[PDB]
Amino acid sequence: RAWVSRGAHKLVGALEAFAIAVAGRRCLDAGASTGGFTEVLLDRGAAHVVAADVGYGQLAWSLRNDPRVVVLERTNARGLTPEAIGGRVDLVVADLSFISLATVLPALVGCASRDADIVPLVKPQFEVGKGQVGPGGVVHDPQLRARSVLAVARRAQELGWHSVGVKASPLPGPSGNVEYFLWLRTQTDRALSAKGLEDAVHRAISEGP
Ligand SMILES: [Cl-]
Repeated sequence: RAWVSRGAHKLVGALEAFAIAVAGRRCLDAGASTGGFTEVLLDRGAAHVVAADVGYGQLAWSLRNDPRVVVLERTNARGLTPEAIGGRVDLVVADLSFISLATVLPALVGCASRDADIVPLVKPQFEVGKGQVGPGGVVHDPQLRARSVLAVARRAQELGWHSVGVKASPLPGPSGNVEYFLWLRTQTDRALSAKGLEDAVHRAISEGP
C-alpha cells in the first residue's frame, strides 16, 4: 500500500522527466514487486500491461482482474521472452532487487520492439563490487553511483541500445539508496554522446532524490 504509492510516485517522475508517452501502448513491468508501476501505466492510458510476478508477496487481485493486465507467474526477469509475454512491447520498466541490470538487460531487450523505450531503475547497491556498499547498505560514494549508471549504459549499448536520458528517482529506496532511471532506445536521433551521458549522469547525481 505505502509501497504502491512509492512505486507510482517514482515512475511518474521518470515518465515526466523523459516525456515518454504511454497512451495506447503495450507495456512490460519486469519485476512487479508492487502494483505501483502498473497502476501508473493504466492511469496514463496503456492499452496493456504485462506484470511479471516475483513469486513472493501478492499483487492485488483487483489489479489481476483488470482486463488490461496480464500477471505472468513463475518466471524471473532473465527468463522473459516475447512468447512468454504475448509478443514484443513498446515500453519496458524494471525495478528489480538483488540483481545487476547487466545480467537482465538481454532478456529485457529481447522483449522490446524496435521503436520501444526501455527504462530500468539503476540501483547502485546491486551494481557495485564487494566492499563498496557502505554502512546501512547504502552506496555513499557519488562516483560509484555514477559508475554504476555508466556500466549499465555500456552494457545496453553493447546490445544496440543507446542512452537518451538519466533522472534520479524522486524517492530513495527504503534503506536510503539513491537510484537512477536510465532511458534507453535503439531507434533514436537524440542519443547522448559519451560526454553527453557523463553530463546527464553528473547532474542526476548532484540533484539527488
Ligand atoms: Cl535502499
